[PDB]
Amino acid sequence: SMNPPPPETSNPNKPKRQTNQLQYLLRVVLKTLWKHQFAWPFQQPVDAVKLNLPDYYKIIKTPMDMGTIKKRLENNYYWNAQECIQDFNTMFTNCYIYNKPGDDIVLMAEALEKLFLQKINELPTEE
Ligand SMILES: CN1CCC(c2ccc(Nc3ncc(C(F)(F)F)c(Nc4ccc(Cl)c(NS(=O)(=O)C(C)(C)C)c4)n3)cc2F)CC1
Repeated sequence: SMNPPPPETSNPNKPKRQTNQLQYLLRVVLKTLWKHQFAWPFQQPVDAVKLNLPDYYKIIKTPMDMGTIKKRLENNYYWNAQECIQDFNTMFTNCYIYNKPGDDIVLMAEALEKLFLQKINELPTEE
């Protein structure tokens, strides 16, 4: 049971912007989560072949990971901050959907999400 192609990270015909909020999402939100001791399972698409999880992409239809988010931010892929915030939230929700409560991977996601929520609470107002 195979891996799908990764999420899109470049699209020239997609309208996009650089805003102070999106800069914050990269320089603060992404960075802070990326350096966390629990970040590594989330830093790239799940290789569900290597992990022997043949059902993974049969259940998780909208996968998202921080490697993809990082690329999108570095590529100025997004139109607004909420588009990027949705990607983070999809990543967390997918984790809680696929896994059992209390699993180590869920604890890792919860630690990242707690930080994510704190940084989003301090999202600067649009300039
Ligand atoms: C018996 N045995 C048990 C574990 C094993 C297993 C079970 C469930 C997942 N589910 C998952 N869900 C979401 C993600 C994420 F991408 F959102 F982060 C994700 N990533 C990811 C990446 C690398 C590793 Cl090595 C891991 N392993 S791990 O056990 O979870 C960890 C990090 C060492 C605690 C996880 N993995 C992955 C698995 F391997 C199956 C067979």
